Amino acid sequence: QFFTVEENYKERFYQLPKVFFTNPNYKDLSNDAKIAYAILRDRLQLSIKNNWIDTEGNIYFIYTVADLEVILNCGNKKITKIKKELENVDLLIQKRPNLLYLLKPAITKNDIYEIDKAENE
Amino acid sequence: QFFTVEENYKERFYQLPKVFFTNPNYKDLSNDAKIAYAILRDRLQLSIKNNWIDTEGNIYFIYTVADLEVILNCGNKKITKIKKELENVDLLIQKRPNLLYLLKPAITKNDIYEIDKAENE
Amino acid sequence: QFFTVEENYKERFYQLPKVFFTNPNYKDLSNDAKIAYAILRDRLQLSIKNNWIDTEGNIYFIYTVADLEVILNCGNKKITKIKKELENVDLLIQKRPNLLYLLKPAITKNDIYEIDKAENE
Amino acid sequence: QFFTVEENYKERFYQLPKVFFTNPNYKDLSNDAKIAYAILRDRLQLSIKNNWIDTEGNIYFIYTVADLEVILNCGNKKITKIKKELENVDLLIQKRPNLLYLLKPAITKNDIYEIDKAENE
Repeated sequence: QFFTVEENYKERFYQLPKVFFTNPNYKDLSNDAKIAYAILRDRLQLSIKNNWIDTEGNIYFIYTVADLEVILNCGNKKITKIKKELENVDLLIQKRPNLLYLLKPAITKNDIYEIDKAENE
Repeated sequence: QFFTVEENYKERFYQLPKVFFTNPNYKDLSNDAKIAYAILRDRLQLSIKNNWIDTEGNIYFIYTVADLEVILNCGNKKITKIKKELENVDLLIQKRPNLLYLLKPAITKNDIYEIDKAENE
Repeated sequence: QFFTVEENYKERFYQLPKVFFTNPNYKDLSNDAKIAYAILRDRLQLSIKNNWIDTEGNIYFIYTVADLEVILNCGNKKITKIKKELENVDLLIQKRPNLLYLLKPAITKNDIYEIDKAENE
Repeated sequence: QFFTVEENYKERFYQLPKVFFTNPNYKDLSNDAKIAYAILRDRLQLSIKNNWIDTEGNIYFIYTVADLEVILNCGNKKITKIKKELENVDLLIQKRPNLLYLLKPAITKNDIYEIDKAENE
């Protein structure tokens, strides 16, 4: 009944939006981009610490081609595909030392319906 | 659809074990101790950073009477009641610069049954 | 390394907004109301199932004096104090078979600052 | 400040173990299997409802080739690769109307170290 450092690290997860698997806009995405989104999402709290917050309170990223390279553990060929994929679906904004804005996904009445079916018997 | 620092801080919660509200051992506890447990639980990740990990990997706390005083925002009269309450139910171990070990709660077939009833219509 | 039903019920928590412990508007609240908020918050998913969703997509509650009585495990004397307390701080709306609207808390630059101090060394 | 059904479905995630991206045993896994693990993990609560709990309290799955086919949205060719991949790393047990046991991942001192580096600046 002790809290262990091992059980603690075993309970750390990246968060994959379930809508990535019901919404036609998103389902299309390569798993590399879906997972990339989840990994970047986890960094939001960091950005707040790095004070990467704009004038309106929006949280952004300042990552080079190499940063994302280590962060997502993939080559610049792949990350190029990743960014382009996420932007095409309005999941990312590169408002050009680049600035990246992660965006939350959209939800539709159908997503809801589907997400229910996906979460039940 | 931007992630905001405000929405981010608005989505930060202390975790209250639901079993604190079904198990007779725990229900008895004062809300001050239940909440105190939740607050301390949130500190586990800190302790790992402070390398407050024993030889077997268990995570502990090194908090003075004043630390807990600010951490739980209450007087030493109350925290005394808090510790004694949590220890009485094996939710805390003071293995005497004090060392505190938070413990996870117990679960019984009835807790499960009750927790189901509590989570449903 | 098996997932057990016991470990699963042991990892179920009510979510206590941390801002309830930094914002002056909220700190004032009795622990009964803070916890009551957390308990009710957990019911949101139920309401969606009961189709307790208004025209604008807002999620509400249809609970009698007895429902809340069992749900929060307390007497009608206490729940009266609870509702009045939560409404006074805009955490609840009783738009009178009653309808209850839970509301999310507010966040201020100070809450953020405080919440940082509360989450760190 | 209302809780909306849309914001509620927008905040639903599958949980990707971060160790899948630090431990050599796991990193190797195809994204299809990593995500498949996350999707199946989400079903644990269902299994409890279906009373898919063995004598020792372990939670299991009773899924046909078609069930997993719809659940993971992929062909039987892919799921074959998925199961074989997860079993090879002790993340799944097919104790043959099949029975599937999801297993939690392992953690090492290095995983911890890596997971820290992955979660920080």
